[PDB]
Amino acid sequence: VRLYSCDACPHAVFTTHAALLAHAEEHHADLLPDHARLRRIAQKLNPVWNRALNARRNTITSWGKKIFHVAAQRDAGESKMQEAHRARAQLECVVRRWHDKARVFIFGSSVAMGVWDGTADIDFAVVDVDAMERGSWPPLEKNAVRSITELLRRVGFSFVNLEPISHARVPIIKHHASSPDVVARSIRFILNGPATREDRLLLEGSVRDAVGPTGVQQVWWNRTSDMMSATLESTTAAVRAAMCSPALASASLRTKVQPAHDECRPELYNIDFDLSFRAFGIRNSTLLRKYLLSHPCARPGAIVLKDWSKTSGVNNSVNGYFTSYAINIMWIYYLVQKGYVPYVDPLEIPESLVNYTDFDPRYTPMIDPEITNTEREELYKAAGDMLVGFFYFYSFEFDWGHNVISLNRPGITTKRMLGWHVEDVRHPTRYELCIEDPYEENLNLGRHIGVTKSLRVRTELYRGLLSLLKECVFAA
Ligand SMILES: [Cl-]
Ligand SMILES: [Zn+2]
Repeated sequence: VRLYSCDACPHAVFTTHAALLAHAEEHHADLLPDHARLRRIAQKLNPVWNRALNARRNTITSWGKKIFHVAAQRDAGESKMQEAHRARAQLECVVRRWHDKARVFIFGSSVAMGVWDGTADIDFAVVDVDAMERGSWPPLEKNAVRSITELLRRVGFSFVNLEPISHARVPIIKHHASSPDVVARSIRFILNGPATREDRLLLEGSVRDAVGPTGVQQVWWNRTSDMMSATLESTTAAVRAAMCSPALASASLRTKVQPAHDECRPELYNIDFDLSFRAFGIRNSTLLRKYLLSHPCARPGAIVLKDWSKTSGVNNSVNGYFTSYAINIMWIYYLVQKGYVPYVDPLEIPESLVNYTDFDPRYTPMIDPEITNTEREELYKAAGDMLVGFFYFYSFEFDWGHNVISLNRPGITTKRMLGWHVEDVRHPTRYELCIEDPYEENLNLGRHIGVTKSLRVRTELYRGLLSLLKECVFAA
């Protein structure tokens, strides 16, 4: 026996879950206006589910073709992925001036999905692995954010584009790219006075020493010897050169440097990114990647569910709903429980980054370019079946009342196993809809979802189920 409290009025407490749910429909139908109606429609289909699947087989396959089309738009090919690789190397040049042993790791969807569309935000983690192993990483993050912001400003990033967030719970730097080849790999040094011949040789020397023997293609000076331009062999060499620290002979002679062009610039200037100093996101993305590569329909379904979850409002963490990570866990848990992918213990992905190699995320095409028309048709059929099955599983099979969506063990996790069978009751930690975070113990990804919010979520799962049986929440 326990207390249950309403999340939509401050006074309603009950001693049974049934009474709580009844209260939510009876007093708060304005908050969940389609719940009872869509539940009733989907409940008509349940006793005839196999018949429905059979009759709607062509439609379900058509939805699989659409799923693969949406997924294909996220796959911009290996060359586009390599643009993110170059940006990462560019950023690493910059951050090593702050901390020589820091290295830059990409995480997020380019890791989890093995593709990048050239537009999705890139996450960069900056970590000194030796220090992390000693238990001394990150250094004070507010100061790290300010230090790296200044280095970026000095290599040509504008305050228009850079947003230091030194005081968030996790301090980060956000870079917001503006919307609009030799020029892109060229830079300009402006000097505060004229350089002597010795000074010119020293500056050129500094550039050459930064990039190595093949890095410099052309160097030239203006008539007044107060600007030097340089074309480097690549955009990455161009950033490496702009990070040099000249030691000129003439007293008080100083340089400033930026790309030779205001819009045509190295990759790092052109992409949206969040820069952070912690390792946890790397591990999360690597766990997702292992699961999502293990069935050919797993990434396409994950992509369609991310978009669905945002459009339907169930993925909206700022207002207490789920995150994109939570939605991926829902999808993967379904895949594991239904036997579409093998179980992976989150503990199989090391916390330590000592053996890490994939700083640059490995590219895997969304669909095998060599499969046959027949095989492709079979993938469409499977993708549709799997997606309909996800909405059916969460609408009728999964026990939201007593169990937890969890990848931390292969079998069923009950709320009681995690101590989530009772709430401390306001804004309580809620255990209505439970999804266990793989690496943070005792964290419910549904902790802000009280009863009325949970019925909004259930509404959308019924709506998704019904929509995939018909000719839109899934519209681009
Ligand atoms: Cl999110
Ligand atoms: Zn209420």
